Amino acid sequence: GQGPELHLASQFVNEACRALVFGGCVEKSSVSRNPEVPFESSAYRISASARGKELRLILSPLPGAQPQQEPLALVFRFGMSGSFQLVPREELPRHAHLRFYTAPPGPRLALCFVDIRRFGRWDLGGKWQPGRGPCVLQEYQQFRENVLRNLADKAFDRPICEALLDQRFFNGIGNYLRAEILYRLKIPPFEKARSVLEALQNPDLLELCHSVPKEVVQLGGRGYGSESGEEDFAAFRAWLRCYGMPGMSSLQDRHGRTIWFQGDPGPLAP
DNA sequence: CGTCCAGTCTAC
DNA sequence: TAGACCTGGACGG
Repeated sequence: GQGPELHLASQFVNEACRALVFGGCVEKSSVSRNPEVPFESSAYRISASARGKELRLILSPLPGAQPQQEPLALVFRFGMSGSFQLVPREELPRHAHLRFYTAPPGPRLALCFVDIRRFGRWDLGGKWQPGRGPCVLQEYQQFRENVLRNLADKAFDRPICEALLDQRFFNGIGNYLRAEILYRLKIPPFEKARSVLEALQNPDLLELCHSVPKEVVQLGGRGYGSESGEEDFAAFRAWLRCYGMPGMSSLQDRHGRTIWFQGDPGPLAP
């Protein structure tokens, strides 16, 4: 997922787990190359926050829970197919690679990190990935300053469409978001990044890096809504103006990722 | 049946 | 910088 999907996933965990109590161990699928979670508690709560393309889970034992255990933080990157689902304990979806089990009483649920392609990762510790820039959703002012104070960086030599995927500067921006952002300002995707960013040192490119992904969050859904997978999927596809849309052009960037756009490809075009 | 298509991470 | 990492759906023969 991108920033909006990670943010909605964090809201799903907080909303869905608000009145739940978990017990026992954290179970990893045997095929996951991610680390075992050394955590056991008779009674713990799960909460979440998102920063860009990362999600932090906090496992917080209730007072008197046994065995003795301090809160534990886990940080997730979702890759191409990461998600969280709350399911019945004996109806685990395929590719549920990490599970947290509700304690009794009541219906036995499992909170699952589900990842079909297994591009997703998690680490022990609550640390955000070093070198990842500030969250375009939740840390806009820090994000904007971090870009404008580092335009000398060789990252800004590249086409703007490629610079927008660089997570040191645009933490949370992925492939659909770069197409939607550039389309709203009609900025050619193969314009030089430094030229577009020097020009802004009237909502501009850095502001849309915040307000555009925020619209996706405000839509809700993306697999985390009150509405079915069909209704959430229709609402998202109705919101897209550029990415995959008929009448739009598409090219491969230098890493073979497809950029969608209208009109002028821009000067650094392959 | 087959090919193509949908974000990091690492070896050159 | 190219290839690796992986599964499932759309689609073509």
